[PDB]
Amino acid sequence: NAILADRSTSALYVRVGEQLHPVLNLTSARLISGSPDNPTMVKTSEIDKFPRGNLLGIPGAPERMVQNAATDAEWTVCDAVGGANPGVTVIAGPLGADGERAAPLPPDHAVLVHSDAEPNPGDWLLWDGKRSPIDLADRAVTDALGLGGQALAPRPIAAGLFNAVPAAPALTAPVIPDAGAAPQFELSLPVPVGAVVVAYDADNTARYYAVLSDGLQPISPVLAAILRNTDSHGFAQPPRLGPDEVARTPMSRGLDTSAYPDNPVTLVEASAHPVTCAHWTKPSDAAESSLSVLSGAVLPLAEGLHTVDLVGAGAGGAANRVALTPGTGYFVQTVGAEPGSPTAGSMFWVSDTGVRYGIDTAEDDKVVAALGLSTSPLPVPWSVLSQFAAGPALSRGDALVA
Amino acid sequence: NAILADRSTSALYVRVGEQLHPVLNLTSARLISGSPDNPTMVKTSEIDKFPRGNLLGIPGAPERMVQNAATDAEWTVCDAVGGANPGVTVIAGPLGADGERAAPLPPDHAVLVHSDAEPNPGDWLLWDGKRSPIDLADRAVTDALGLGGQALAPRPIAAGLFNAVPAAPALTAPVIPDAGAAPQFELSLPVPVGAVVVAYDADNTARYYAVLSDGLQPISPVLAAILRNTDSHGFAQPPRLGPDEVARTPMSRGLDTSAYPDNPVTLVEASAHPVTCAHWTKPSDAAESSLSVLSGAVLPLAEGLHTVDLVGAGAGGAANRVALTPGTGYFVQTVGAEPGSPTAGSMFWVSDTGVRYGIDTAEDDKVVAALGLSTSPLPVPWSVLSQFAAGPALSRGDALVA
Repeated sequence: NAILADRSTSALYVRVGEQLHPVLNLTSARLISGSPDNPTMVKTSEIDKFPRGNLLGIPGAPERMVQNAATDAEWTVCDAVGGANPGVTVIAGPLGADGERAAPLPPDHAVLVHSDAEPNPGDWLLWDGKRSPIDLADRAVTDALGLGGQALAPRPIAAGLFNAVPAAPALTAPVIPDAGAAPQFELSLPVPVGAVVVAYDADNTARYYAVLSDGLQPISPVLAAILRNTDSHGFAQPPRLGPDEVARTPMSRGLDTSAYPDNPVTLVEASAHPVTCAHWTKPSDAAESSLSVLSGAVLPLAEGLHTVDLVGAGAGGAANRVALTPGTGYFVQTVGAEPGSPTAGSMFWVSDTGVRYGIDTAEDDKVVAALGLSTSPLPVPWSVLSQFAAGPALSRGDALVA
Repeated sequence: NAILADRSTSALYVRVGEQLHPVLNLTSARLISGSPDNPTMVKTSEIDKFPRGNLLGIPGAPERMVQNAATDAEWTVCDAVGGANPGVTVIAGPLGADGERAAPLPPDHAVLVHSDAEPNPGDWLLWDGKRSPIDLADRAVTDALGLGGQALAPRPIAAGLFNAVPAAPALTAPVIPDAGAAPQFELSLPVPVGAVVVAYDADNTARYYAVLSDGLQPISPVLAAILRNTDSHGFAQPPRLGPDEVARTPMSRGLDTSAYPDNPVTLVEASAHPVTCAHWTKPSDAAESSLSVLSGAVLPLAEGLHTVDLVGAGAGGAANRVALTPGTGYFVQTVGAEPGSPTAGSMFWVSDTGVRYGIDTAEDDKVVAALGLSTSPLPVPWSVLSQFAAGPALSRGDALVA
């Protein structure tokens, strides 16, 4: 005997014990039986011969446990502004998870952003890789970082996009213990420590280093402008030095890491390129995940998915359009950077609508087995997962309803 | 030649033209066929013999179209500050549509409230009938309306219940053209217009009536205290007349409305009684819908309905819980007091999850026919429907999806 549905009305029932029992939907039915089976169509002219109990079933949802065989974790969380430079823009926060049409970041491009309105603190800069806070009050520092002359108009952000990208340390010059003083490797006369040196190292021209107490620092031009804005040390220009002296001087870096760039930055325009996008990716056979930024004016979602840009509801999370094929189930690391309340390597199932469900440790392999999902679901971070809806729990216990 | 689900995978197809088409859910399949039918179970070893198109189907939802044959229009939209009486609570707005457990309103019981918690304009009061705005800074007026001695610690309120009940006219003393002056019917000497008179109409003692330029008004003692604190006209007390005089002087019944009450008011305490409720009922064979106010501390919905209750959040309408059996579809008045956008007697289908699904007129009887729903669904007001929200639209036209 399998689990049953009526020849006419498809009413959901199974006998357990010695008695029939109605339930709500077939996913809960498979959950009850602990088997991935289908309710076969037999008329109630059987059913009436058998004694029947009372109404059961975990309410709400879902209906089909399909899944796509793509084991590579593509994740596109995204934000689309529109109508650039009034105060507030028209909005999508879109979301897809597959290969997609191209609108990536060119390495010169990076973009300023206002934080999602204060007291969520700060004003931020979307980098090559990361986000890092910048007080844009000092114009000389950030145009010395390479902005265009007053091309500044920040954009509001979705909080999910803002939590999607990991954050970098802030944008000032680092505080240096007794800069301007003498280092402990002691070059020729005019140099103070914490300053910049220049040296002819191209056959045409020069490249740029800095001074700590130990030795030299291979730095960008941008860091040099940063420190000369920080302290000129009473000195106009750095002096050029010999490469034989460069080999002859202590080559040792006290590591003041450059998250600061190498280049002047192309500024993105929200009229010219509204949609800014975070491409989280952990492929199969990867030990640690990667992240890129995408940016364009075309919606970079995959072709054919624009017909099925499906909207959710319920701001406080997602007010959001999404687009996929029929739904899936993914291996959530609720062990992560504060994923709501739950903390485990767990599994969360997700609909084509995009409502979340999931699995405990007390929820065994019988759960996913009756759902018939793959033994290996997909790794997924939390900040993309916070843009979904939250349904009821899943267990064989919670289906026992009145 | 019907709806077809696979004997193993239950994949959904109906052949049209000459070819097959994969679709999403069986409700959309019935929508395609235009007939309420069932997915027949045949193997793919037939399917392969027939050429196949691309994927179609309305995304999202629903499963099936049941309906409960109670044609009585019972509706409960409720407010429950669970975690009784702090400023911030767990917000249930309960939505049953049936009979329920006892939560009355005794006629002395009527409940003060702030607006949708301040800065929303004004303070309000829930009456026997309706809600009415009142500024409560005039303490003498409202305790002259009959408050207890400083029992005022009013309530916050969700906007859903505040838009559930219609508003009554305002709550001050009415502006009277030349009150205190001379009438046109001219009683014995001391009387100003806008004054009150008593008579021993209870065979013990008095009963209270106000005056216009034409004659008399049957007023409450509450209204008498209202006009008394409005203007005493330098007079301490009403005079006494007799029924001989009540008829003999012209009982020329002018009218200024007594929406104001008849009695002192039992002020309800939200710690004693948190849940306050609106019983919108249009019975079968009704010309106009009745409305009551309900009140208590017990969650007043039907017995057994709380184990199958469904929780609620997600502002943009309901942040509010719901409770029913499997779902229904109603003859909703979008002919009402600003029903959002639609203006028709329009059918909205609604799940046990509580997602609305509107039906147009160009969406003809074929739609409800293929859904198999009854030709007489239930008249529903807008303000309870606003405590649902929309998934996709429903037609065979928009079911042509990629």
